[PDB]
Amino acid sequence: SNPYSYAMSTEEARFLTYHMWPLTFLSPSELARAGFYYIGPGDRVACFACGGKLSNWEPKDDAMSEHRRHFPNCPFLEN
Ligand SMILES: [Zn+2]
Repeated sequence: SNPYSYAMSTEEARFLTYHMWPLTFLSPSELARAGFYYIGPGDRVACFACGGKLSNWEPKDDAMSEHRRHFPNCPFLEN
């Protein structure tokens, strides 16, 4: 059995959840590559593997860096 979101297991599936994404400085592509799909409202995203949620993204933020900073034990980051 699978403890992760099978639905959001592919980069492609995560990418396809973004519609009218409000930030010009952080792309749906970058977020999907870092394991994040759109949950909202606003700029809130969730990891398919650890279930970590992040919002209030800053221009300086790197999605993979923030994933590791906030959710260091995430199994997606390790494999
Ligand atoms: Zn994660």
